[PDB]
Amino acid sequence: MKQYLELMQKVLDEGTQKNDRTGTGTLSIFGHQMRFNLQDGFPLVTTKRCHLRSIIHELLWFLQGDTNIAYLHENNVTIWDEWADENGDLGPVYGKQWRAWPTPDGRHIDQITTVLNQLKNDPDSRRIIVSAWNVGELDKMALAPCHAFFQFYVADGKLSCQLYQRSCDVFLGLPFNIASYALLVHMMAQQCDLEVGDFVWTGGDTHLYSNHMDQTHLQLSREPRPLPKLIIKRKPESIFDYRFEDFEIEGYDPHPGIKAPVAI
Amino acid sequence: MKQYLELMQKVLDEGTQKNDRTGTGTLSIFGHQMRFNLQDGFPLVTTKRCHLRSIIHELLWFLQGDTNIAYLHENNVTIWDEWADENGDLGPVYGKQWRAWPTPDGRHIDQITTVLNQLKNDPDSRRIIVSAWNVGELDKMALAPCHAFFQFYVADGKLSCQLYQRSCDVFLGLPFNIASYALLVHMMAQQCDLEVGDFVWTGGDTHLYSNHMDQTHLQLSREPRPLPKLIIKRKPESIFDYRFEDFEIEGYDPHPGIKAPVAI
Ligand SMILES: *c1cc(=O)[nH]c(=O)n1[C@H]1C[C@H](O)[C@@H](COP(=O)(O)O)O1
Ligand SMILES: *c1cc(=O)[nH]c(=O)n1[C@H]1C[C@H](O)[C@@H](COP(=O)(O)O)O1
Repeated sequence: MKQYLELMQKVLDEGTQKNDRTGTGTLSIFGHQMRFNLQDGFPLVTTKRCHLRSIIHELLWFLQGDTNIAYLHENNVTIWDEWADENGDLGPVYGKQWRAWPTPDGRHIDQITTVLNQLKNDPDSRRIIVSAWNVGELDKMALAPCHAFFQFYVADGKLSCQLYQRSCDVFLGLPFNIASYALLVHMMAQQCDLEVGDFVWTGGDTHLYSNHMDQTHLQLSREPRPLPKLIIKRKPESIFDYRFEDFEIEGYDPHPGIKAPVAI
Repeated sequence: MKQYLELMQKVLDEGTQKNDRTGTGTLSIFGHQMRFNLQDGFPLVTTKRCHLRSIIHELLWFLQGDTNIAYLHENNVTIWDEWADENGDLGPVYGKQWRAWPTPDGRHIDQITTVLNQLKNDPDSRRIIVSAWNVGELDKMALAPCHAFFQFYVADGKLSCQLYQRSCDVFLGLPFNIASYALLVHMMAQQCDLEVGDFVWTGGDTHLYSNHMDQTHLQLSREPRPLPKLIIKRKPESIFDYRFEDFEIEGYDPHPGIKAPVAI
């Protein structure tokens, strides 16, 4: 997509070399924002082939409150295997925080149902937020939240969403995170009877790993094809009730895949 | 500052009218980013004279872990008087979450000491964060955190910081929020023997209240002056021992005040 490949050239052009937690080395910039208007088409990158099956099942797993990869295995998705323990547990990462944030007085807050309630009854609230950054449980998480905090907004009967992502692997992770949140905005919008508006991505540390530079210059030499269209075939009775089969991605003709290694 | 007045103009040209919780009326946009290169000077606005006594005592009251308006009255700072209860308490707002985030098992995390030890021992970490958005205590706060989440970054011996502001009153709160976080980077960079880098500001619902249109038009025809420079007179023994008389602002020549009403 035009915004994605321009972000990639910017980290190459203004990036600082940094060492990091995995010992791989990155080129990174700090602070960036881009906007995708979802009425122009589904934001799935076309300059390399992305695996829709993984993007959709991880969202569904998140909306169930799950943090164990058994579900993802039943559906042949392996994106989270290198961080799970001997039992498949990842710790209280995204699903648990979204659906059951633990309070100090022994309650648990379902943040997704709260947001859905706000979008219906008080869409002009400036408090429609989901946070996965729970300071008191960070030490029990296998990997700290990269997509940390997001906010909804309603304006001319269109729902928008802005995400703050504190760490971003541009090549491997960011095509998955842009398509995931785009899908969530369409699902929230269908449940609230709102039109889809913009997805705003904001980044903290936006980096390219040193073992991903050939892949990056390869991809960057390719022209974006027309953006795909998403068809949802059913309106379920709640957001927690969607199935993989309700989603059709139409018109996706991407350039070939580019394999790259994940830094653990 | 140029960045500030262009955002003010963008809100008038592009904002949607919204009825807000105050009932005052707002013109809003959603999603904006501005960066200030702190090497170019202290970003205190000059198109209206800003009150620095309030900005610095409020930030020292926050790093003390205080939520009681008593300390601010002792220093004649009036900004938080109308959300405070009969005893002067605001609930566990900013200072309580920065210095003593309550965990579900009765412990407390001091996020400001964690950030100090992270910047001194692991400057490359992509996780140097403090969050005020404690979902388990939101209903106990007098007003929900507007400046909600921030992150620090170190690249070539320089300290940067990005704020996510989820709700922004452009005429009244935003001048104050920018200089507060600028000041904080200076104090953090001095205690960590780092140079200062950028302050990146990202906003969620960014707005201009209805009863501020005249004051905005009056501010929008003034020319920004050269930015001042911030002098810190002594190096305290910790980030917790700074005092009002420790800071100096040289070269600040603002346009007159501009008085305006706050929506409660
Ligand atoms: C986290 C998972 C996700 O959804 N998206 C991502 O981009 N990643 C990343 C970012 C970074 O490259 C790494 C996480 O490491 P760290 O905690 O930031 O040190 O995977
Ligand atoms: C919050 C306090 C601060 O530091 N900065 C701000 O701009 N504000 C604001 C924004 C908004 O006008 C109001 C908060 O109201 P709400 O919670 O967003 O509904 O004060």
